[PDB]
Amino acid sequence: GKRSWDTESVLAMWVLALIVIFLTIAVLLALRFCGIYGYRLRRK
Repeated sequence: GKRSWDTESVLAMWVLALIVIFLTIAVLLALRFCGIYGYRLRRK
């Protein structure tokens, strides 16, 4: 149909969404792992 939908764009959007999910999750796991560590010695 050559309408426009270059699945490349659709393909591209799920890659960006997944990058965001990993970092989002990464931070919470690390925030907590470091949270129980008292890591946050930094609270000046």
